[PDB]
Amino acid sequence: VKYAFKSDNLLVGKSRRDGVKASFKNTYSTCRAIKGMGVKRAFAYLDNVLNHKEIVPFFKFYKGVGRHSQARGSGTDKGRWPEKSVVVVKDILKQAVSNAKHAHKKEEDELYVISYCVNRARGRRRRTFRAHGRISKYESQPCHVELIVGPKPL
RNA sequence: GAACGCCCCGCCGGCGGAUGCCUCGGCCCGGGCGGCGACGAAGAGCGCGGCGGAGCGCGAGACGCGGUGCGGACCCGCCCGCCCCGAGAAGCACCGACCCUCGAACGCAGCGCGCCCGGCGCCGCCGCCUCGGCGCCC
Ligand SMILES: [Mg+2]
Ligand SMILES: [Mg+2]
Ligand SMILES: [Mg+2]
Ligand SMILES: [Mg+2]
Repeated sequence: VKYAFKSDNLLVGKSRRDGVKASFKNTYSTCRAIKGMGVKRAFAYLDNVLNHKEIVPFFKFYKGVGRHSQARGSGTDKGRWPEKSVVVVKDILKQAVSNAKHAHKKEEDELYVISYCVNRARGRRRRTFRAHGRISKYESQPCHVELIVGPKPL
């Protein structure tokens, strides 16, 4: 699809992935948790989620997400450690930093995460069997993911 | 407080397939025509292309063969082939043939078997061959 970020007087690095086989709600929260970070920080932070040293806070899709001790100062008490969404976002981040560090020779020490947009895509459609002869749906909820890197926001 | 939610002050993305325009199709009326079959029909099965599934077509001569006319440069891919005052690609019309199994379906059965060395089903009409009767007579 097309890009949702339209700025025209910044030097940016961009990458996207269309139709990602990962939960939409999990992946939205992972991208919103790294917004505004410098790209050194977000790369460490994402490796810590993999190792259960930090959490992803959940501000939008949280009914049934458990409260945990690792989320004390964030604004909420709820979070999780989505391992498959962190695998996707890390690889999309590296393309955008490569795209920027190669089009204009800017270091990772002045790059920041300044935009994101997650959108709902069209899923795989299977079926499950219910009692008394009935059939029901069993679908996936995939996503489109985009991520922009550039200079410190102000 | 922030956030969630809600409204839109506006700028962009998704999901979905409405609206508009388009149409080798339907529907209605009128005119023709009225042309199947034991010389094996209608229908069914199986098989047939250099690379070939479906549908059209064809029948072991199988994605076609011949004859008379016409036509005159191509043959959707990859190849082949044709090319010329006739040498002949596409296309068209009539005519002659080929025409596996089942089916009115015809040696019996439906996939297996015979009688006889041509062959070998039922009904009816007309003839003919060979015959029966303590029918009527001689
Ligand atoms: Mg069940
Ligand atoms: Mg049942
Ligand atoms: Mg075929
Ligand atoms: Mg027969």
